[PDB]
Amino acid sequence: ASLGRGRGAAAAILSLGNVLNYLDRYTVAGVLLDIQQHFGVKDRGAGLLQSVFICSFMVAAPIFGYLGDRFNRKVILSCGIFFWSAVTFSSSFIPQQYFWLLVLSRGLVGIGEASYSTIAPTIIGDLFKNTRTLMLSVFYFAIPLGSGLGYITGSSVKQAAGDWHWALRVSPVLGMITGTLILILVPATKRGHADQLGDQLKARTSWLRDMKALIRNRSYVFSSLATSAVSFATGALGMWIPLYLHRAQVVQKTAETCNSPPCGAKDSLIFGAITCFTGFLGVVTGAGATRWCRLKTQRADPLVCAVGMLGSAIFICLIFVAAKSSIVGAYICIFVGETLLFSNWAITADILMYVVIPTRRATAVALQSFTSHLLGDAGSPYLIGFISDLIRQSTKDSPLWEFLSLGYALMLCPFVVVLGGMFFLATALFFVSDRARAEQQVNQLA
Ligand SMILES: CCCCCCCCCCCCC/C=C/[C@@H](O)[C@@H](N)COP(=O)(O)O
Repeated sequence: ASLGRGRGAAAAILSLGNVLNYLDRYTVAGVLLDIQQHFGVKDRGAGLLQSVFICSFMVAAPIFGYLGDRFNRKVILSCGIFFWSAVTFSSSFIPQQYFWLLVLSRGLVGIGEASYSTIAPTIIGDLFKNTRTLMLSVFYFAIPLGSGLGYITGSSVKQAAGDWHWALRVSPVLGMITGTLILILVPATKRGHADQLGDQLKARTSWLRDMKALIRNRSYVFSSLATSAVSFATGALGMWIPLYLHRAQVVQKTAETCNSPPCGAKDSLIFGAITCFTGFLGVVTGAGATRWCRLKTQRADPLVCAVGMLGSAIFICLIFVAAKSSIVGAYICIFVGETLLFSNWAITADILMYVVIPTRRATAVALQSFTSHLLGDAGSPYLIGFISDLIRQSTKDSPLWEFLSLGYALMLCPFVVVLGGMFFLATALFFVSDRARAEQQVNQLA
């Protein structure tokens, strides 16, 4: 029959788990300045944490997908929850003379994180058409809320407690509880995946050969490159914006220097507020623009993406010169650029599913993702830190020069955003032809 409360309890528990996952992910970028001051490292060391975390997630995701494909799922999910909760809790006890060890800790988290985002969504697909679409929408909309909460709790715990260590100790406790219910309240153990009807295999393919066709898809390649550029920009900005804002506030002499008060606390909370509102706002505006423009021409999605990218690049270029005088203009530019940047999220997946044939579709959702991390946020924070260090090395160490060097280094992101917009325009050039070829192939194969 139909399980009464299980299909709702599982969805709610997994949504809470995803929120906690992203909160754990961003709680270390929330308080980066305190880590920098305590461990005595420069910008390169600051970016190394996020770079290592993203690299570990990159490596770990396909292996955990493979493991969850055939082995048990709920035990793997609970083990991952417990593992990164324990690692995060233990990472707060490291002294100030073993900074490298802390970096290693992030890598371990980067493993456990990959055990969730690759396995948690598919369980939803087991349990639910319209209901499945609504659940999946809620599950994916849990992301910006999680990032915002990560920022707010990090900053607020740093302010109230007076020590950044606590910011890494209250997050995983909720994990220790959460996984427990995932082990006792998730209905069933493993269902579905019974596509091998008749015998033990019906359609195994060969992975590589179909991949050989994927390079021949110009629209798919260009869209993947544009997604990689977007990931680069988002990772760099999300890692480095709060520190930039704090330095801009300290050079202008609004508040005192760090460690006399609880340093920068309102900026991170405010930034969490904008990102929390902006995830939803950007998704809504992108969907509405696509819906309106679909009835006027067949190239609505990539042209809309390109226009949004150009606008986001313009506003991201504007904020850097606007932040010198006042901060309200900087926040307004953050808002506008945030919406214009995240307007493309759903449209990217829509065009991906709309171009490539269903049979290879799953493979694309893997490969692109890997590329979306390979040229994106794998080394973007490290690159920004390295450029900032190189600029500051040939100049005297002053707060104003620190802020100016960070701004000049961050100026790289709008160039990449413009490149992504150009790539989306290239996608729009060939989208119709690729769609026609895919339609002909899928119709004539039957
Ligand atoms: C201007 C300030 C910007 C600061 C924003 C940082 C806040 C982070 C919120 C978003 C959290 C990560 C979003 C994930 C993006 C990638 O996974 C997708 N674009 C790639 O997957 P695919 O495209 O294939 O679906």
